[PDB]
Amino acid sequence: HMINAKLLQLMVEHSNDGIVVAEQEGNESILIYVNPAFERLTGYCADDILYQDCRFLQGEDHDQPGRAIIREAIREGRPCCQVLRNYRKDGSLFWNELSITPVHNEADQLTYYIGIQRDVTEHQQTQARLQELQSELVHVSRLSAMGEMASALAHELNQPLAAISNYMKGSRRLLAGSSDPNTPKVESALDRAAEQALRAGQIIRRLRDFVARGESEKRVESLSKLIEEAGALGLAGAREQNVQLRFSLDPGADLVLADRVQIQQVLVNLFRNALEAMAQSQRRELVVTNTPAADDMIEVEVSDTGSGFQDDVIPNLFQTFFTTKDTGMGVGLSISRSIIEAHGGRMWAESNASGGATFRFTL
Amino acid sequence: GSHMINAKLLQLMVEHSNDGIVVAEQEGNESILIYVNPAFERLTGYCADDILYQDCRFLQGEDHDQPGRAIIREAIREGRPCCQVLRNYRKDGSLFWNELSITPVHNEADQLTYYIGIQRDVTEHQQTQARLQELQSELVHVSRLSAMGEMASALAHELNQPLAAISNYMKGSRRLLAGSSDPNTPKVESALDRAAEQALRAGQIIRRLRDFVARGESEKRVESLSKLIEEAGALGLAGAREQNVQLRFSLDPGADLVLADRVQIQQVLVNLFRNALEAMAQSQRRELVVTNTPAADDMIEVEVSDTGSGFQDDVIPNLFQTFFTTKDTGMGVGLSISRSIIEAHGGRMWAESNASGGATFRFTL
Ligand SMILES: Cc1cc2nc3c(=O)[nH]c(=O)nc-3n(C[C@H](O)[C@H](O)[C@H](O)COP(=O)(O)O)c2cc1C
Ligand SMILES: Cc1cc2nc3c(=O)[nH]c(=O)nc-3n(C[C@H](O)[C@H](O)[C@H](O)COP(=O)(O)O)c2cc1C
Ligand SMILES: Nc1ncnc2c1ncn2[C@@H]1O[C@H](COP(=O)(O)OP(=O)(O)OP(=O)(O)O)[C@@H](O)[C@H]1O
Ligand SMILES: Nc1ncnc2c1ncn2[C@@H]1O[C@H](COP(=O)(O)OP(=O)(O)OP(=O)(O)O)[C@@H](O)[C@H]1O
Repeated sequence: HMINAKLLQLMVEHSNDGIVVAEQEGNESILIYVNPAFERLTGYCADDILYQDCRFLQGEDHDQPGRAIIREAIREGRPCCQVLRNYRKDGSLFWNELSITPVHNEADQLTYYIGIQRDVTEHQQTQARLQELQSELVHVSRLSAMGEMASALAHELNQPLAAISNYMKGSRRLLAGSSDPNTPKVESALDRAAEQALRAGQIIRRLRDFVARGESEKRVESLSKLIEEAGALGLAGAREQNVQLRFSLDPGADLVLADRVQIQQVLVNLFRNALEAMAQSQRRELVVTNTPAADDMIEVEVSDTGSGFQDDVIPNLFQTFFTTKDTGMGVGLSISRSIIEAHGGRMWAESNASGGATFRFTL
Repeated sequence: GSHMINAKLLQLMVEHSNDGIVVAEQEGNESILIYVNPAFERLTGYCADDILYQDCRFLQGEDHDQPGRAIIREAIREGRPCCQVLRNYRKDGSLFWNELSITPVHNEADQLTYYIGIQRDVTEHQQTQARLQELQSELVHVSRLSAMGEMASALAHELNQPLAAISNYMKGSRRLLAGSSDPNTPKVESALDRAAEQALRAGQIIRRLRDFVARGESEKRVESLSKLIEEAGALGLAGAREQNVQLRFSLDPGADLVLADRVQIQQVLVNLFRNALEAMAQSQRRELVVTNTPAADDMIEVEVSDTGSGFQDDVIPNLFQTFFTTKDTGMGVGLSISRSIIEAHGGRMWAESNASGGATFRFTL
C-alpha cells in the first residue's frame, strides 16, 4: 500500500465528515466504528450506540423512501447515496447526506459497510425556503399582471363608453321635442343602448374586482432580509455574467411597514431589468443601498451600469405597456410604482453617471 | 489510545469505498497527494502511479478562475475544514461536478499538516439543478403571458355582446330617422354616427391589447412525452416526495413522440400537477397516475388520475370556463388556457371523475 494504516486511521478519526463502519448481522448493520465527527453530528457517544443499527437516527420518522432504497441496496450488495431526515439526542432534526458502500471481507467471510455522512441541513433549509418564495412570487406576479391588464384596459376604454353615453343623452334631448311617429321607437332603442353601455362598464368593474381581490396587508419587514430574498431569486445569474454585487445596508433604517411579497416582487423585477440591461455591458455593477429619508421614511437605491435611458425614455418608464424589448410587457415598472405609492412612498427613476439606470423608492 | 476496529480493517473499508477518498501532505503551497483510493482513480481517470506526490489542481486545468479555488486556499491557509463543489476535468478532458470536503489535521508526531479529502461525483444533480433553474424562469415568463392573454380574450368575449348591441341600436335608429323632417334629425344622425364610430374604436382598442400581448411564436415540433413529462414533473411534483404521494408514469415508447409546443404543454402539465397535489392535501391515500395510449386520428392520449377530493356533481361542466374556481385564492384560468392550447394543437382536452373519488384529466395530441 501507500500509507501506514495508523496514519489512515488518524486521518479518519479527525476528519470533519462523519465516517462509520458497520458489520452485516442478519437484517441489522451494527455499527462497529464511528469517529468523533459522527459523535458531534449526532450528539451520541460511541460507547452508548456501538454494536447497534443506526435506524434510531430516523427515530419515529420511519416512512421515507431513503429507508427503502438503502435497505434494498444493502440486500442487493450495492453502494447507495441518499438524504435522510435524522433526529439527534435532544430530538432536533437535521438532514443527513449518506453514502453506504458494501464491502466483502474475504478473510473473515463477512460483509461490512462503510458510511460517509454529511450535514446538509442548512442547504436543504435554504433550498426549501427559496422554493416557497418562488411559488408565492409566481402567484403574486401573475395576479399583478392580471390586475394591471384590467386597470389599463378599463382606463383606455373609459373614453369611448363615456362618449357613447353622452351621445345617447344628447340625442334624447334633441328628440324630446319631436313629433315624428318613429321618435318613440328611436327613444326606446337609444335607452336600451345606454343601458348596454352601463352594463359594459359594470362588466369591466366585475372582472377588475374579481381578479384584483387580495389582502392589502402591511407589516414590519426587514429590508436586509427582503433584499437578500429578492437577490436570491432575481440575481441568480449574476456570477455567470460577472456582475459585481454590492449591498450597502443600514441597520438603523432596515425595518419598514410593507407587504413583503409585493416589495420582493418590485425588487426582483428591478434586478431582472438591471441584469438584462448589463448583458452587453463592459462594466456590470449592481449597487443596492438604503438610507433614511424625510417623513420618517426610508429610501432604497438600486444602481447599475447598463444600457441606461435614451433621452425621451425616462418620462415613459412608469406608463403601463411601455417597453423597449421585443418580447417585453412593460408592466413591471407600472405595477412597481403603484405598489410603492400604495405603501405610502414614491417610486421613481433617473439616469446615473455611468450610463446605466438608478431606481429609487421610499417606504 | 482507543481501538474499536483493527486499523487494517479500516484501511480495507477505505480502499473499497465508493466515494473518492484521498490524503495529502502540506509541502509549501502545494498539497501533494500521498494516498488515493480506487474510487478516486475511477472518478478522475488517473492512475495513482502517475499522479502521486503532486497537487490535484490539475483537475481544474485551464478552468483556473473559480470561487472554489479562493475558498479552498484560504481554508487551507487558515487551517480549517472546508466543503465545496468544483468543476474538474478527467484524463480524457471530460468535465464533471465534484463535491469535495477537505479536513486539515495537524499530526504532532510527524509535526506536519495532512489533509483528508472525501469527494463525490455530483454531476447529475448539478445538471438537474441548472435545468430546473432555466425552466422556472421560462415558466414564469410564459405563465404571466398566458394569464394576460386569457384575461384579454375573456374580457373581449364578455364585452363583445354589449358593443355589438350598441352598434345594432345605432344602425336601427338611423334606419328609423332616415326620411324624417324634424330639424334636429341631422344633428341626431351625426351624434349617432359618432357613437357608432366610438363603439368601433372600442373594439379596435380591445383587439390592440389582444394582439399586443398574445404576440409569440406558436411553433410546433416533435417532442418526446417522456422528456416533457419529466421536466413538468420536476417543476410541479417537487413536493410529491415529502407528501408521500405515489407517482406513477406509465409511458409507451411507441406512442411517445407528439407534435406540440413544448413550453405550452409544460405549463398545462405543471398546472395539472399542482391541482392534483392540492386535491390530495387532505387525502389519506395520495396516488397520481399518468398514462399514455394511442388514440384515433394518429393521436396520443395522456391521462392523469388522482385520489383527491375530486369534483362535486355540478363542477365538471364548469371546469373549462374562464374564471371558474373552487379556491378562495384561485384564478380559474389554468384549465381554460390549457384547453385552448390543446385544441390549438389539434387535440381535445377534457375531464372526468374516477372511481377513487379524485379527478382524471385526459388530452390528445
Ligand atoms: C454504514 C451505514 C451507515 C448508516 N448511517 C445512517 C445514518 O447516519 N442515518 C440513518 O438514518 N440511517 C443510516 N443508515 C441506514 C440504517 O442503518 C438502516 O440500515 C436503514 O435505515 C434501513 O433500515 P431497515 O431496512 O431496517 O428499515 C446507515 C446504514 C449503514 C450500512
Ligand atoms: C485532500 C485534498 C483534496 C483535494 N482534491 C481536489 C480535487 O479533487 N480537485 C480540485 O480541483 N482541487 C482539489 N484540492 C484543492 C487543490 O489541491 C488546491 O488546494 C486548490 O486548487 C487551491 O489551489 P491554489 O493553491 O493554487 O489556489 C484538494 C485539496 C486537498 C487538501
Ligand atoms: N434598469 C432599468 N430600470 C428601469 N427601466 C428600465 C431599465 N432598463 C430598461 N428599462 C426600461 O423599462 C421598460 C419597462 O421595464 P419593466 O420592468 O416595466 O418591464 P419589461 O422588463 O420591459 O418587461 P416585463 O414586464 O415582462 O418584465 C423596459 O422595456 C425598458 O424600456
Ligand atoms: N386537482 C384538480 N383537478 C381538477 N380540477 C381541480 C383540481 N383542483 C381544483 N380543481 C377545480 O378545477 C378548477 C381549475 O382551476 P385552474 O387550475 O384553472 O386554476 P386555479 O388552480 O384555481 O388557480 P390558478 O389559475 O391561479 O393556478 C379549480 O378552480 C377547481 O374548481
